[PDB]
Amino acid sequence: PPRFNIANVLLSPDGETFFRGFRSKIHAKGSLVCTGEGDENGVFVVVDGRLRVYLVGEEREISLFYLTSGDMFCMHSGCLVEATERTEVRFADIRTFEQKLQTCPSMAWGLIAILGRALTSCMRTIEDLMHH
Amino acid sequence: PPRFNIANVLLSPDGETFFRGFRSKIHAKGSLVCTGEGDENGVFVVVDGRLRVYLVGEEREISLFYLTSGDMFCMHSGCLVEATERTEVRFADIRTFEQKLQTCPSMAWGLIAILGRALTSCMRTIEDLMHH
Ligand code: HEM
Ligand code: HEM
Repeated sequence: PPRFNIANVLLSPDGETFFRGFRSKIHAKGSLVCTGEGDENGVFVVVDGRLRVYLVGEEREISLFYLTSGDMFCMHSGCLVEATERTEVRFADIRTFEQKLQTCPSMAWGLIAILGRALTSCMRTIEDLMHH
Repeated sequence: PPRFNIANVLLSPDGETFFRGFRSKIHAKGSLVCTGEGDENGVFVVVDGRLRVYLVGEEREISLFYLTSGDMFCMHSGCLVEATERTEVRFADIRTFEQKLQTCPSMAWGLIAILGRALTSCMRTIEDLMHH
């Protein structure tokens, strides 16, 4: 998918309200936003800071990609998410987020972009796990 | 991401024409739909049939997931696609797809959906490839 700048949405009259009322949470460096389990469910967006999305297995970590400011992710991918800096997120449950999306579909490309990014990573990862 | 039913859109007045003008092509069981080094850019949607998506290196094919009636995909994922049965597709180029998307945002959910499954499939592939 194309790149996506979240600001073309937030600066626009359709977008500016998108996160109104989303709760705010701060994540200490080193802290786990998500474990591959029952964190809960919900979507969040990185306000500032930086998070690492990775997998394990054989007790070994594979980095997939990083989530910096403006990036959207969820609590249910089954990936691990840990803060590498103190980072702030806005969050809401799946349902509120769905609502907002249908009222401002242009903001759906951000979701498209983050899946594209996480997809290309995994694929490149897979190529590399084979070249040995 | 949420599951997507393309009929919801195609039956909507909003989206009934979405594939107007797309061209039709028939691939016979066994034929390659995508290479890596083909360098043609485009989107297609499966009308009927079944395609397999996989990657290759070191002469080891690895299957990721499959595409069936209603699923969308592209010619630039670097992924390799072969028809496991007689499969009819509709296609156009990225530009034309974009336009149709601008005009009918609800259809982007099918993009979110296919990127979505691709993601989950590649992850287990990784989870798998490691207990190995
Ligand atoms: C329909 C299913 C699609 C899939 C599975 C997909 C997947 C991908 C992947 C894996 C890449 C990584 C490029 C690489 O391997 O080097 C990519 C790049 C790209 N794709 Fe898509 N894509 C899809 C649809 C689209 C659409 C609809 C558009 C445009 C409207 C698009 C435009 C682009 C662009 C511009 C890039 C390069 C992004 C960059 O600058 O890094 N793709 N896509
Ligand atoms: C924002 C980035 C997101 C990513 C990377 C993502 C990824 C995933 C993954 C990997 C799964 C399967 C988990 C498993 O392996 O069991 C899943 C399931 C699911 N997610 Fe998401 N998701 C995202 C956002 C969303 C959003 C915005 C919604 C809104 C409805 C949503 C709703 C669902 C639903 C309903 C399922 C299970 C239903 C099905 O079988 O497709 N997710 N998602």
